[PDB]
Amino acid sequence: GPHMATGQDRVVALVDMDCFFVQVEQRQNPHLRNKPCAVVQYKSWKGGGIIAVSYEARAFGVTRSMWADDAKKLCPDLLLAQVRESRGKANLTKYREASVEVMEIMSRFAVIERASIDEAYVDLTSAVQERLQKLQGQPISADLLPSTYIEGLPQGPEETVQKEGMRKQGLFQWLDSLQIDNLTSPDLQLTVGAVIVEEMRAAIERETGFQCSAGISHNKVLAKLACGLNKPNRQTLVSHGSVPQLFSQMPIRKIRSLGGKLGASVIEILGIEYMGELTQFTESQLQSHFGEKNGSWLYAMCRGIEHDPVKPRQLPKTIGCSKNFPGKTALATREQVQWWLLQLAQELEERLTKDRNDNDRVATQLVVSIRVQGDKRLSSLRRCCALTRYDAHKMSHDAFTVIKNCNTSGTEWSPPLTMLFLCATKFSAS
DNA sequence: ATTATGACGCT
DNA sequence: AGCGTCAT
Ligand SMILES: Nc1ncnc2c1ncn2[C@H]1C[C@H](O)[C@@H](COP(=O)(O)NP(=O)(O)OP(=O)(O)O)O1
Ligand SMILES: [Mg+2]
Ligand SMILES: [Mg+2]
Repeated sequence: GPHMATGQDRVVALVDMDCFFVQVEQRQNPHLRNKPCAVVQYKSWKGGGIIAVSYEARAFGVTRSMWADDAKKLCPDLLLAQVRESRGKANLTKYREASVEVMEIMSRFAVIERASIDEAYVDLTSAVQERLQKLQGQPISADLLPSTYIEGLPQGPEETVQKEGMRKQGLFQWLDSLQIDNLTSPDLQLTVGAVIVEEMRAAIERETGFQCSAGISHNKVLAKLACGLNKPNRQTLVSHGSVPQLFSQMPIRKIRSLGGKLGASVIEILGIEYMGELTQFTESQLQSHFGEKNGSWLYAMCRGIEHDPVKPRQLPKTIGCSKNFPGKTALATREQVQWWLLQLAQELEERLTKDRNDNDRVATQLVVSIRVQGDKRLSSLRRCCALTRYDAHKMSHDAFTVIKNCNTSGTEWSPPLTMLFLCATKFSAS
């Protein structure tokens, strides 16, 4: 009892931007603000593919992966913004630069781990300790947490007919219970972490004009889950004590890393649907079905416990460019293949050169991946070679050299390629 | 014809 | 080294 770890050692948050690519386009074009809007790529086929959707547009049922022509059927007044196109492919530079704006603000507060173009984990354990020392015995006011939800509250016994009324009542219950006394209560630490995350979210909105949501908990999985509970423009605190009720009706697929085959297996092999049901199995039983690492992870995670560290990494480990060639457009000639490789290499060269100037590093390996027609896998084949010069002509020529014997017969290229992907990796200081 | 592209585990 | 999974 006295010796059972409860996974309450850290304070971790996950900050994720709300409808991020849309906000980027709305900041730039004020006519799009506060309107049902989506961002699309490649307008020629079915009006383009939607990759981001404003919350006003979601209310009509518009979603990612939907065709714009189809989205317009659900939402006639839907406004659209097109992703920039360069060299015949989508160019996501505008969103990467916007991402940098936000990541640089978050880094001021604590160590972060970039997790995607629009989210990062934050390890607030040290910052909370410092803040706790800064205010001795200072009780925490509700005004310090104007956009925070406490998951699981309010509980027990009219302002609650509306959502802000629920939020405030739950926050009051939580704050009324908190003992400022006792610098080591995990609940107190989370609360101070939440205050700091309000400050962080305020700074991002002030300095970039972008709104975001956040989750604060004791580990990355719970912080990520918490982030999505009250999006948009709100933050949610998930305490250790909230986990049994929260996990009791939480579908297994909603937990990070369980959204694929492993999660399906868990459900299928154990005959359960919710994360909390995992507690009735022993660690050995879970290890026997899903392996040593997965079994141990599951046994601790269904109890709200996870030890994956927030890595101190702001910069991407790899830099890559890819393009799909669906259906009839699959590449069928040598020349075609070489031209598209050159286009990808030119974009890559730009991004690498910038990376070298900004971050004092150079990539040393080039990985080329291709997908052949009829193959469902992301990558049909991967090959690599040395990246010794940031030269687009050398890179595209070397990439062709490494995959040219994949061609069964021809001038002609077969089987046709439905994807080309160039990735620069193995960075070293410069 | 659900795209562009990341991190990282397994062998 | 090369492939498979899970992810936004
Ligand atoms: N499958 C995909 N393919 C291409 N781009 C994608 C993508 N999923 C996301 N993006 C791009 C476009 C997105 O804007 C961005 C962030 O991904 P989220 O955080 O998953 N989604 P958002 O921020 O939009 O809304 P909110 O978080 O409020 O739910 O990455
Ligand atoms: Mg987001
Ligand atoms: Mg995200």
